[PDB]
Amino acid sequence: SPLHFVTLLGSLRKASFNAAVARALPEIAPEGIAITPLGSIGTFPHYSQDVQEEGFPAPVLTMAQQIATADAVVIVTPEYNYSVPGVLKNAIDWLSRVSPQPLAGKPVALVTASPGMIGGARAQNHLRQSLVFLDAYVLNRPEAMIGQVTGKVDAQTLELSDVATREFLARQLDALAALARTLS
Amino acid sequence: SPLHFVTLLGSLRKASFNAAVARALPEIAPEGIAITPLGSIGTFPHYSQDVQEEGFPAPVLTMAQQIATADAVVIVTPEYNYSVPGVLKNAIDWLSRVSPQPLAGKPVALVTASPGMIGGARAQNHLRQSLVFLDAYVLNRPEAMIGQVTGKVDAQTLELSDVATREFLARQLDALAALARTLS
Amino acid sequence: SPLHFVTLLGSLRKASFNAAVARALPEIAPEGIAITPLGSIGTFPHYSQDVQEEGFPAPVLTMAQQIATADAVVIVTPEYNYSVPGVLKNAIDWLSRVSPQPLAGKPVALVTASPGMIGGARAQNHLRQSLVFLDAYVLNRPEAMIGQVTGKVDAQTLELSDVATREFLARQLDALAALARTLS
Amino acid sequence: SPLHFVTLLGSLRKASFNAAVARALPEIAPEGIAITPLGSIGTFPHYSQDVQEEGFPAPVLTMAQQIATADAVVIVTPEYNYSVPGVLKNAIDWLSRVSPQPLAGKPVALVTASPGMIGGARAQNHLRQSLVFLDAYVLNRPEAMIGQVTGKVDAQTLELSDVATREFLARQLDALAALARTLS
Amino acid sequence: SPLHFVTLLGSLRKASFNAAVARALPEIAPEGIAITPLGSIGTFPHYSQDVQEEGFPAPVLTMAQQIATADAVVIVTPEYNYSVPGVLKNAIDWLSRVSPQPLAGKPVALVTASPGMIGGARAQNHLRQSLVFLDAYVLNRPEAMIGQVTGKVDAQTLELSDVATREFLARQLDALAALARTLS
Amino acid sequence: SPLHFVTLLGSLRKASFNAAVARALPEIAPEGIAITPLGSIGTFPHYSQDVQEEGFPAPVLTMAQQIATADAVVIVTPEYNYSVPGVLKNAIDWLSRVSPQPLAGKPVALVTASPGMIGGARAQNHLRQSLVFLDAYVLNRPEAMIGQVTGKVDAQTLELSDVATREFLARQLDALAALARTLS
Amino acid sequence: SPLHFVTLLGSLRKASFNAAVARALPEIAPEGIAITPLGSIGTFPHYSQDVQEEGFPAPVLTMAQQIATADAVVIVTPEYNYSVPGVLKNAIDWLSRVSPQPLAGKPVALVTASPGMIGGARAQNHLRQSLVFLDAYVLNRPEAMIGQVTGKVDAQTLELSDVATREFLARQLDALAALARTLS
Amino acid sequence: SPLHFVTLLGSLRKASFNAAVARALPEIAPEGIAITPLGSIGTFPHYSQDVQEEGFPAPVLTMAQQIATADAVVIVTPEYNYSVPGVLKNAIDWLSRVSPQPLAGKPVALVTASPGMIGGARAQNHLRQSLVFLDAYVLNRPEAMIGQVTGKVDAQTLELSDVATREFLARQLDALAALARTLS
Ligand SMILES: Cc1cc2nc3c(=O)[nH]c(=O)nc-3n(C[C@H](O)[C@H](O)[C@H](O)COP(=O)(O)O)c2cc1C
Ligand SMILES: Cc1cc2nc3c(=O)[nH]c(=O)nc-3n(C[C@H](O)[C@H](O)[C@H](O)COP(=O)(O)O)c2cc1C
Ligand SMILES: Cc1cc2nc3c(=O)[nH]c(=O)nc-3n(C[C@H](O)[C@H](O)[C@H](O)COP(=O)(O)O)c2cc1C
Repeated sequence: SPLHFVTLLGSLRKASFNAAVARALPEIAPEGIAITPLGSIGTFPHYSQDVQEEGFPAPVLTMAQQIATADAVVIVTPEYNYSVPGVLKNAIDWLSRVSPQPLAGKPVALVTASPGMIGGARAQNHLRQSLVFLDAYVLNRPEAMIGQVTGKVDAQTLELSDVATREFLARQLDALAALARTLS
Repeated sequence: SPLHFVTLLGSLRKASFNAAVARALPEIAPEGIAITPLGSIGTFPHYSQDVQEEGFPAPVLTMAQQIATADAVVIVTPEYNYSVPGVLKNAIDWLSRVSPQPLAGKPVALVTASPGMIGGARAQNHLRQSLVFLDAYVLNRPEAMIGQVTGKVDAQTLELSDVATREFLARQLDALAALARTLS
Repeated sequence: SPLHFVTLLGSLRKASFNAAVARALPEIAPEGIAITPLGSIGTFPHYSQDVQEEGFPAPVLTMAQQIATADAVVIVTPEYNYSVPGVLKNAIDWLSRVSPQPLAGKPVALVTASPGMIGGARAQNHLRQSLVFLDAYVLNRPEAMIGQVTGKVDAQTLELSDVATREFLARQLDALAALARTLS
Repeated sequence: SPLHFVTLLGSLRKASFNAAVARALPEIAPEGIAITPLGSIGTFPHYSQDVQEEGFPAPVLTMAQQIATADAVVIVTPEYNYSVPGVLKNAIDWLSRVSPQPLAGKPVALVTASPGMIGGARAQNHLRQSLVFLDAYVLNRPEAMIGQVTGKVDAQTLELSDVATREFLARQLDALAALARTLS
Repeated sequence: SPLHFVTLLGSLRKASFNAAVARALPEIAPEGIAITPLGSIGTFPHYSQDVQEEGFPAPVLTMAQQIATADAVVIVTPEYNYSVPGVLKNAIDWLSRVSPQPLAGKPVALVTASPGMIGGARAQNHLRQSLVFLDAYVLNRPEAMIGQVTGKVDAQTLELSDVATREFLARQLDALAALARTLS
Repeated sequence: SPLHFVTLLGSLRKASFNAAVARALPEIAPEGIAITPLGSIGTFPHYSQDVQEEGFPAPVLTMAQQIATADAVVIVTPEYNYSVPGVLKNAIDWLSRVSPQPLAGKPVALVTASPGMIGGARAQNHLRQSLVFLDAYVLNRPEAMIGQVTGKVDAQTLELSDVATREFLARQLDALAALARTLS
Repeated sequence: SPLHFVTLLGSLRKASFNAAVARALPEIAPEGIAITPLGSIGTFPHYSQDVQEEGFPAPVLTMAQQIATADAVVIVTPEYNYSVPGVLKNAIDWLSRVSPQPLAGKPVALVTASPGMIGGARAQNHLRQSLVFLDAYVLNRPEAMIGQVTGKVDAQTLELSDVATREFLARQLDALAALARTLS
Repeated sequence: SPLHFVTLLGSLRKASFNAAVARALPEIAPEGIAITPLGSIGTFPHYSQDVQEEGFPAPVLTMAQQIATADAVVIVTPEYNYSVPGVLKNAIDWLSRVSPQPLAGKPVALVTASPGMIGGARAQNHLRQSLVFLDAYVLNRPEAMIGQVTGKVDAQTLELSDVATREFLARQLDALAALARTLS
């Protein structure tokens, strides 16, 4: 029984280090697991109940259904101002309003990449808190906070080059897989 | 010593209860305090370093300047998914990248309104964490979590009518003024 | 498959509302679930590595083993100063140092009873954060924050009397059972 | 303008790295600032309202009075299980019940030391949350999380020798002094 | 005519302030100047003529070659015991024995970061003395001694944040480029 | 009082002229002075605070204790690139980090041998500067700079034969003894 | 037992900060120590061996004798062009040619004052090197480099007013006293 | 394109070996290079800011102008007390205060003569440190330390006779020429 994971990306910039990490996941994916990226969160309008009343934005409904059929979600995001990027939270806000809400019962792993050293622990904390409210099953272990990322992805070639980082992400995907199969 | 406060609104919908509360603040304001609304957070694009490199969106600079010259800020916002609305966080994210950063040293009070009963305590917690990182001085007391907001503003007429709520908010404004004058 | 749950109590006072709730759990327990109380957290000394080196206090080892053999744990606790009571956190600190650590992989539900309206949301938040680190599986839903408890447990008789509350707790226990069996 | 700060220590063990940091603060203190240690939190019994009715434990009243008369408090603590040590929280719980409550309006700085890399960020977050409730004024910047403390204090001799750490802490103490003088 | 500078780092610890400064140089570099880090000095064995007779260690030849193709070298190092760190001096010792010797005629700028007020000036003195022997052309002005570095790079995030320091360094790089072009 | 001197050797090579000088010292030594070599500096790893975090290398602690218990130290070293060899400096860097630091108050004599004519005068200068920081008492006179050392030790037999040098070294050892007894 | 210290001043201008420091020494002097100024270095002619043949200049023989009979010398001097002022070096040059040479075996403490931040570290270094040649015993610790001296002396009123500076110089004088007596 | 060099003499005595070396330079000078002596440093008064305020001494202004107009400077000096003669340093001190300062950007070569074996290496070191501060471009190679000078200049006739030394000095002037033209 092959697993299907989808990735949600929390940064919009082209040279995003988190995007590099996200793009690496399908090549890193251990046997039995296929991984594909979701559409951009940049296509969502700002959440507004008035907009919702008129109808859900198409990219929102598309993403929700993509999450619904997936075996798990991997969220890869930077940390802004000791919390989750507003753009990413905005995507979560829209998704949370869909019926049925696609994150309920969904296995989720969190990954954060940062040039520094804390590696996004606070964004992950806040993100987990929302995901508990949405009844998601967020992987406890191993925690994926990737520090000093600037020297772990190669400039010009966009790709995550750190071999140690790649192996770590593979172990996290395996644990996420185990969680998904346990909950099924 | 006359103070000028500005208000930041965390909801975009026309019938927003938090908008109703924000509009009451300038009439409610104790003497010696004038209060004006900031522009809408809905005019901001999603944060992206690429957009920033090209130049700060005009509404971002306008808001940063109004905050810089104000003596204090009142943030009035709902709670989405046990945290701050993505849209509001996105505005904070944009403001945080301005030089000089307008919230540094700024006295701030938080107000949350909810139809529910917790009344937005969780959004205020996460907001406070971000504001500390941005070196703002956020009012400790009194805390303003307005629950059961449905019966405190009259529908059709948009306005906050509950006299006890008004009197409480005036008193929070007093504490904010006192905090501002202490730090000056 | 009959399940056995144990209860961990976060308040030391005799007239504790949280104690009333904890005592109600074994009679409330649905068919197939038996519930027994752990020893008091008041018998633990303050955590100290110096004390630990000399040897683990007996009640710590006794509690750890009762948790290890249990199918799930229910923590019933008040909220002090927007967080977990120090005494309860102290018990968790001791448990976390036992090998093997008894909360790893353990299903846990959180319950808070309070005179207020927030009903211990902040304590449960902080507690969840610690339990995540300890690799516990904490029930997402339903959340058990019992507000206005003064009229829900009767004075003179010490016991939880509100029938609606009892029925709620039964359903939470049912959800905890389902989580435990899913993870088994 | 001579200031007096008191230090509250969150670890009980003899060889505590945080104790080593706390002992260094008075010699590190910039001109105009004297710093003295509070009594041990290990002398407090577990918080219980039943005990409180009988009377506040003497060491609790002694510490509350030293805090009340101090110009500021520096809390130095490790992080246990992604939060504040139970014993330390227990001390805060006791202090919070004294009248008048000694931390209200008190300038406070936080210091955490850890063998890891995070250096106690999570403990400081939870501590800040409690301190808001108690109306303390906790220093926003600079934040003192001392990671890899093992190579910063020399074993066998108990003392903080790392010159970079000392300079950082002195600058934090300068900022606390400024906060204290501003609020006075 | 685009220039390529390489950086030589004199400290081995991960949380090194000098490394933080070294990492900032390529983003700081004015247009027409690209800056890349050399390999670690930690891979060199201790210098020994006996080892040399057997053959030059690979990382030595690799570094010498990278220096050779570079238009200039920036040496970024702390000061140990009023002088140059032995590990760095050891790398210079190895390089000085390569034929042809890569630093002869090479433009060199020196940068030192330190907690003190001296800012690593003594290390720069001794370093200059060795470089004269190696016939390097070391920039006279501006001299870059970054004192009180603890308040100039952010703890937790590894990054050089002091804006005045960054511009000062950009100015040194301009002066280094000018020196290089004069000799070219 | 049979004084005990220890010798620290700055060259790692088998045929070292400085090693030849160091080995000559105990036979040159007047009655009442025993001279023994310290362990090799080649056994030290490169200094790193990260390595220190995990623990001081055993040979570092051994050398520190032997220096600490010795009545005086004789440092015998070549000069590399107008300064002290990196390997030797690396050993000093490690010793300086030991508590208590073994060179404090320690009588020290410097001996340098070189094929050239300067005879290691520049190395002694830099070494003295470090030794000032480490609070050592280094012998002013007589200064032992052995130039043209190739013709002062006989090939094939490794031994220091130049009668003028031996007599000179003997007088230096006497002065070192006199200094040691004076400081007692 | 009574000590007599003499001060040698390295600056000739009336509003000299070092002159201010020099005048403070006899009142700052701890008990058992009297401090008197030497004559001015400005009365010495430029050194010349031809002039020396005719006879040593009178102020030189006078200074040499005052130093010889003194228990220790305190040299207070600015730093010129990263080194010792030529005038002061000239006075040293003259003293060095006297028989017997007055600085041999003499305890010396160095003090430098500067409006800047380095505070004369480079001058003290060069001075030390010369004094080694002259067999002086120069105090290793504490080092007295007084930076930002402009606010440490009150202008127009001539005298050193910074209390922290006075106490520090007092401590150096104590160490100089201890050094002299050990060597006795 | 003919170059003009000026010579600065560091000894005042009639029979100075360094003077003999200085006088030989114009005859040794290769075609395309003419060399003239500066005025004597003995005509300078001791540096004093009080004197400077009244006006720069005539010889200072004269020497500054000749250095400013020269293509390079050759400094010929003995070494006193392991450093530069005070009188020479005094001339430099005076020059350093003129605007514009004449040594800035000036190519400089150093020549030292001594009867010993070190050959003035220490004076050249210290001289270089000051000249770097004054932004001079000091020749790295070849280095001219004329040791064993007594038999290299003949008494009775005042002249520098050592043919190898003369050739060495000729090569240095060419290197000095090449340096000057590179910087032009
Ligand atoms: C508005 C904003 C807020 C940020 N806040 C933090 C923060 O709190 N902690 C941190 O380590 N980095 C913070 N960063 C830096 C990001 O971690 C860094 O820019 C990262 O590379 C962004 O992720 P990306 O490369 O995938 O776009 C912030 C950046 C921005 C633009
Ligand atoms: C990298 C290196 C740098 C050196 N630098 C100098 C120097 O600056 N001055 C000098 O007189 N000799 C210098 N030497 C020569 C050494 O003094 C010579 O190799 C001596 O024999 C080394 O001491 P040893 O025989 O005990 O190994 C240098 C040698 C090496 C390998
Ligand atoms: C020729 C000259 C060179 C100087 N060089 C330096 C220097 O290298 N570094 C420094 O910090 N100050 C330098 N100074 C400034 C002195 O510190 C200044 O004279 C100071 O006021 C101390 O001298 P005073 O005792 O006369 O006050 C120099 C001043 C002069 C006149």
